[PDB]
Amino acid sequence: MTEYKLVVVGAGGVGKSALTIQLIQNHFVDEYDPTIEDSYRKQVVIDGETCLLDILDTAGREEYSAMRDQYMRTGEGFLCVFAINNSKSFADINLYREQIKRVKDSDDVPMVLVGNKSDLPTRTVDTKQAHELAKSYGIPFIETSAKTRQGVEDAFYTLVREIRQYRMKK
Ligand SMILES: Nc1nc2c(ncn2[C@@H]2O[C@H](COP(=O)(O)OP(=O)(O)OP(=O)(O)O)[C@@H](O)[C@H]2O)c(=O)[nH]1
Ligand SMILES: CN(C)Cc1[nH]c2ccccc2c1[C@H]1NC(=O)c2ccc(O)cc21
Ligand SMILES: [Mg+2]
Repeated sequence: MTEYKLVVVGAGGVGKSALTIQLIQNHFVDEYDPTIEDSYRKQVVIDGETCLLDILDTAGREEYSAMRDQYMRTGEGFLCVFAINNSKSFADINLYREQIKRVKDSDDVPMVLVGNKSDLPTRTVDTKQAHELAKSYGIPFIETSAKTRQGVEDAFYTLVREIRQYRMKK
């Protein structure tokens, strides 16, 4: 089977861990426990191809902005997560993408934009800004909720599809 190293990146508290744990355990983590760095290996079937996903759940805390370089070189796909109710986390996406492009020295890195916490009545970033940002990067935009499980599989599986296309393309 084919391996895919996926990196989940974004500001602290956007729901990187809640999304990964929802994908892997079908459980919603309601408590906020700031991640240092966790990794999970999961076997899933995607479009009839058996995939071995090696998911890296990274630290959103800015004091861990030094571990980034190593995992950005090794990562094959990046799940760039922001929370739709946190404008700063949306602005932080540009910074994560610029860093990934510098480290990879490339314009096209397999990447998916994720708007998490879609279950909340208090969005500060409207869907139009999000769609336009992803459009400007040339990447899929997925709306998710780690609480309801909305778009969780779509987010990770779209990223795998982006990597697969990139490999077939290169
Ligand atoms: N309503 C709602 N709450 C969410 C969602 N995703 C995460 N949360 C909550 O937001 C808080 C932070 O979620 P985390 O997954 O721990 O955030 P994180 O990005 O992994 O944080 P760091 O590891 O510090 O970067 C927790 O209280 C979660 O329950 C979601 O889609 N909806
Ligand atoms: C191999 N898995 C058990 C863990 C794992 N999953 C990943 C998914 C994407 C990118 C990297 C990784 C790693 C690590 N492998 C590395 O080379 C590396 C460098 C720095 C790190 O912070 C972490 C890793
Ligand atoms: Mg976390």
